[PDB]
Amino acid sequence: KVFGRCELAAAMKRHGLDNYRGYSLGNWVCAAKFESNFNTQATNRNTDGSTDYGILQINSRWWCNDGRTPGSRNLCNIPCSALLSSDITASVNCAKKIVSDGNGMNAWVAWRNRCKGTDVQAWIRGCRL
Ligand SMILES: [Cl-]
Ligand code: NA
Repeated sequence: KVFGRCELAAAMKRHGLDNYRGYSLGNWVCAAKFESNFNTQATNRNTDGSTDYGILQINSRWWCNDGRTPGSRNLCNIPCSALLSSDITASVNCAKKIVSDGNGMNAWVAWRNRCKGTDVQAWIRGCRL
């Protein structure tokens, strides 16, 4: 599913991501834009052989099992394919673990390089939330 911007904002808000660990909703929408272009089916292989899955590009080295990543810890206890669903529940519940792991949203490369320090409230402009 390719979400609309405000559609995704409303879903992320429903699941409690607004100001989760202090990160306002626009941070999460910005991250999803630049990680996946709002596409739940996005997958991208990393140089280390791991793959990133879904709307928030969650990585198979630590967080989900894809059966092809040596040393996978599967800390979210899910198959990576569950992160590709049109229902974002699994991605959100895993992202809450990730953002609580110590480095905050710096875990997301696209957030660090493209959202951090910018006017992230623009990402929720116009949305009825
Ligand atoms: Cl933080
Ligand atoms: Na893993």
